[PDB]
Amino acid sequence: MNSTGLYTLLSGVNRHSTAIGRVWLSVIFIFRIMVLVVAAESVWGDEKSSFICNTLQPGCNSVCYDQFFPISHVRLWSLQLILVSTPALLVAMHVAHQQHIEKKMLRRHKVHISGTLWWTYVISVVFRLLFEAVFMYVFYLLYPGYAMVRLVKCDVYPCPNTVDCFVSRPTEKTVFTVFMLAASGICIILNVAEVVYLIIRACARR
Amino acid sequence: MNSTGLYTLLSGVNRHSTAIGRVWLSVIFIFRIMVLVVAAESVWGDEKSSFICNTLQPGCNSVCYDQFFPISHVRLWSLQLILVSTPALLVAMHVAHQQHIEKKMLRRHKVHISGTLWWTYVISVVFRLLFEAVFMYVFYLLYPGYAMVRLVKCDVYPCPNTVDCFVSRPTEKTVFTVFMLAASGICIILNVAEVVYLIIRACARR
Amino acid sequence: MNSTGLYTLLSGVNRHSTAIGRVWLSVIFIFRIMVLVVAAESVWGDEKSSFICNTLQPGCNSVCYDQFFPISHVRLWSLQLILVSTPALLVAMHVAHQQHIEKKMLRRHKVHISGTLWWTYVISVVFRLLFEAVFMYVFYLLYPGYAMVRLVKCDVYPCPNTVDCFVSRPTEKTVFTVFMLAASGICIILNVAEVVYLIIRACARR
Amino acid sequence: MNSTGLYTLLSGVNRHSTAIGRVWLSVIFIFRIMVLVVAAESVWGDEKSSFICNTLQPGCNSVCYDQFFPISHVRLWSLQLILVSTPALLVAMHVAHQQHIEKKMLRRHKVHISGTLWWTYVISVVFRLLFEAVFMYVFYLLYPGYAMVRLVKCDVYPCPNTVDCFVSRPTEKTVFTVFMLAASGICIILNVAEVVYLIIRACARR
Amino acid sequence: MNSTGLYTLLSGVNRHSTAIGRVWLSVIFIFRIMVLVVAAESVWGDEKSSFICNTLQPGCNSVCYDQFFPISHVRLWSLQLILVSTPALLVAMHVAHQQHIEKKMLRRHKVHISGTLWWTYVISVVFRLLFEAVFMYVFYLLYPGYAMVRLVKCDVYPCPNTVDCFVSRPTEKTVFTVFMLAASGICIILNVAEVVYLIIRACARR
Amino acid sequence: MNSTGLYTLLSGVNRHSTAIGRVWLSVIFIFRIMVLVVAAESVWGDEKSSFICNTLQPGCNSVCYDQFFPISHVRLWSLQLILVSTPALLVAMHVAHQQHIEKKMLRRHKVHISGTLWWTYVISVVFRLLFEAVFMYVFYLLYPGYAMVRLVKCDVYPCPNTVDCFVSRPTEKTVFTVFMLAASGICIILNVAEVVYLIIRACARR
Repeated sequence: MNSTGLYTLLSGVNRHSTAIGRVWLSVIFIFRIMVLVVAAESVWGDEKSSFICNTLQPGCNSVCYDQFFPISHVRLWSLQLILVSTPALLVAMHVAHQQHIEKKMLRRHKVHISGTLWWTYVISVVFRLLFEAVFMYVFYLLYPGYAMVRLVKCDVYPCPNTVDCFVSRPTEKTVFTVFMLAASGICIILNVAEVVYLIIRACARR
Repeated sequence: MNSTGLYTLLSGVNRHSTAIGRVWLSVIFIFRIMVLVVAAESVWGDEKSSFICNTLQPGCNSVCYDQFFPISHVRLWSLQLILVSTPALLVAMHVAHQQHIEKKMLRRHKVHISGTLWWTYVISVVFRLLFEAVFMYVFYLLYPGYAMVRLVKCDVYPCPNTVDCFVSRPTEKTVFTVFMLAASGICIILNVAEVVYLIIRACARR
Repeated sequence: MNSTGLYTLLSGVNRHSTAIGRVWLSVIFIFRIMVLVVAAESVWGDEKSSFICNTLQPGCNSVCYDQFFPISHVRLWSLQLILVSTPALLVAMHVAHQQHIEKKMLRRHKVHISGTLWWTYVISVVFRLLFEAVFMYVFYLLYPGYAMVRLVKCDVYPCPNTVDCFVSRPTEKTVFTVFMLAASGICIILNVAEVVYLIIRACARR
Repeated sequence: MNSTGLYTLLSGVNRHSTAIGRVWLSVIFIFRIMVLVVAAESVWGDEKSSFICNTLQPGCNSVCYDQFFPISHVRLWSLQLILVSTPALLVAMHVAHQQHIEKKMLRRHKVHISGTLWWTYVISVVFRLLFEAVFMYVFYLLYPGYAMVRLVKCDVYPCPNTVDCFVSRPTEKTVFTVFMLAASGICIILNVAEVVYLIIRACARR
Repeated sequence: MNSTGLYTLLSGVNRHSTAIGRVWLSVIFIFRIMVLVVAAESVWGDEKSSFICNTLQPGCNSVCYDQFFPISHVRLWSLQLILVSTPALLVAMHVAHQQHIEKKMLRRHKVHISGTLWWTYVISVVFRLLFEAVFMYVFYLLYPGYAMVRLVKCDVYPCPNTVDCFVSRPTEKTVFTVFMLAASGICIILNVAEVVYLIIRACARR
Repeated sequence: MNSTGLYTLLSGVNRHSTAIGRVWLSVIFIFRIMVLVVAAESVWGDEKSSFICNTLQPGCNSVCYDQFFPISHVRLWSLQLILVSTPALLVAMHVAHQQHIEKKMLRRHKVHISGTLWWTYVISVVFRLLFEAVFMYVFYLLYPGYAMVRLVKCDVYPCPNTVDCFVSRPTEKTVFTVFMLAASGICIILNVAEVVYLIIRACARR
């Protein structure tokens, strides 16, 4: 259960929770992690030798794959996963530091400590939402369509003439792309909802 | 025993149990997981280079394998495994949240809490059954026969003429397919039985 | 020791033991697991590229390997291992459920509970013996001789003429086959002995 | 959580902390570790066969890749990671030794012990900053530009004539290089800030 | 420390110890395990493609490697490791069963229990020594010389004419072979010494 | 932290410590382990296919690589690591045995026990230093220069004419070689210092 515990900690939302981050956001995060693991291992796999171009010239396949796929889908997904996880790690380290300060004191102010923890948690949720939105926009920029292309025409050096060539598995890649963007959209919606509900609860407290 | 504990948690059915989910459904789930692991590692394996087509044209093998196998059997099985596991993760996170709320209160209403937990568990079981049925229908749509084909004729671009070519290991794939669909059918039957018995127990309580 | 603990649980025989399942059957089970792991990793390994047939025709090697080896030895051994393990998982889940019912009651009947546990354990042992015997018969059907063949003649499509070709490592495969069937026979004998001794003990109790 | 615990120990900063090393430096360190793992596994990968040079001469590809890439980016990153981690391991071992001496005594001086621990921690932070700066300078020396080159001309023996050839994935390598150098710069800034704040706190104590 | 604990359990010698099995035999066993792991992973590695024979005939390399190397060195070493470990697993399971019987009784005879445990331990040590001696004799039979051959002449079917061909790394294989046989001889000597000292201690008790 | 705990146990120096083995030697040992892991995985890697020789004759590459590299650098480093670790395992097993004897007695002499433990620890440190020095001399014998060669001339059978060929990555191999020998020299110096300081402390006690 160490993997599940770590994944929960990546959306732990510490003490100040809205029953949205702990239940729904955590499960969506774990689901996205599992889908990304499956896709990266099996579907994309190597994604370099699986790209075949109808050429005898050495190096034309590499440059042709580079031109159309500057960064892989799985690479962006893993990078987004790491950057989304980082605010949660910041909050966990901050709460551990605060607990250590409390135990050092043991060996008004508590209200201020709780307020600071709440503020840092809210800021981290906002930053997570911003990272998700930015990566969604980056995916839109680099890969407009949700479907993976099947045929591409290449004329870049050192390819002598224009050559047509093929992506490995467009259908599975399209399915996993739809899954990943659906999970990202659900995460964005849940993050916005959690921010709004946190603000409402804070206003109700005052 | 961490793997067994996680697999049990993927069918933990929390406190409200009918002696069907904990004993039978859990073991069938673990058995399906083991069979899928063995099949994905060894039987399908790469399932890309193992596909050989009698062609010299580069890229014809890839498109021919794509046309007849849009999504692999193991890919669908893993996706179904994840989607079936997700309601159980939702229930586990919900019960953890409820326990944390209880401990926060510690640091009528309990009857309502138990009722909500029972309702969420029943809804999750129904959703799991729905996912299993949907994936069974998807397997029927994509792969009508239980047996794996041996020979396929291909004429798609860029293959110059029609070419006949072969799947890697039809017999082992057929055996593992039969195992997986049998496990899925048993899971569907057990889910329906658990739903019915839960409804009967609830009626008996009232 | 987690692996050893899991393997013991796969022959845990819970509370009602005859000093045959816990000591001897568990060790034979673990020994068979280790031998299967070594064979699957190293000896059979890929067992697909290691099959070389004296042909230039693409796809003849695959169909020739399929005709003579419909299902691999290691595949059958792993499948038998899983199916033999499943009754033990059923018994472990059942005893966990019974313990949870006992603790729920805590938060004549006990004699009935012990009797039901004994009966389920006996039935599981019988089912394990049946699975072992069935897999032994399946091995006899598919692979009559204990020794692995060295040369096979192939004429199936698309091989143009009859071609002779070779298995990778007949001697190591034969040695590991003898080891595996010896372990299976010992397991069958021990299962029969445990059933008989359980019946004798039950009669002595009455 | 063992991996997270180890990574935290690699920036544990023991008892004398400034709320910069525990919260921010630890998370930046873990983020750099994750980015390096992803890059080394997927982006660079083998980085030897992915280098293709337009030659038929055997051995020209190896020497050409050697001339332009004496040491890989991931190799330097891993070496820097190890050397940066080593002062933290020294401090952890020293504090464990001091605790063992304390427990041996159990089975003024304590003030001196705390002072020595503080001094060793400060020296270790300074050494970590020095290692980071040295590796940044080494990266500047070996790879001036942040962007990865795409085309290189090679004339070294045994290549018969000058040949142009290509790096595998310049864009992903450039992105991960920018990420790694940004993380290193943030680590350098945070180390300098922690040193300054430690000196200020020490002066305030006196 | 789980691996070290398991390896110690593979020579645990339970309660009746002679300060030879626990200290010396355990360490020699672990050393042999580490050497075997290193050799199997790196030195022998695949040991199939590393065998190159000066032939164009397909299948001649496989049969030639089979004729001179019926079973690999690492295969025999792993098999010997498993068979040597099995008596220790029997003793561990027996002592666990005896402890469970003791706790069931809790929920003269003890002297008899200790005597039976001592006898089973002595018999297991004798069986371990017998297995070691048998495997040493098997290595002598299959591979007379300690040094690995470098050149072999092959004329078996389907090789058209006699062909000379080469083992991958004779020097490293020879070094690791010397290490493994030295460890096995030390284990044999220590097992004989432990048997003799156990008999002497038993006689001294009487 | 299990890996760190095991590595510390490989230099645990048990109870009689000089604040050199626990703090400095342990960290240098772990650093050497990490550097060896990185080098073996990435830098040397396969180190067999990475060796390319300008020949068409099959088997000339293997014999040429064998002649100049009888045993790999990483192979010697791993063997040295194991042999250096073994005295520490002996001491750990001995102290565990002594603790078990103490607890069996529980269920003058203690001074003698402490003296024997001190003596065994000193002898183990001396043996570790001897192993390090012997492996340093072996590296000097087999590989005189610290730098890895780039070009080698080969004329051994079956190579028809003299052929020049190339090592994979001389610069990275040279860097990692310098790192490993520097770590080994530091270990030797620290072992000598620990022996001297232990003798001085023992003389001071008397």
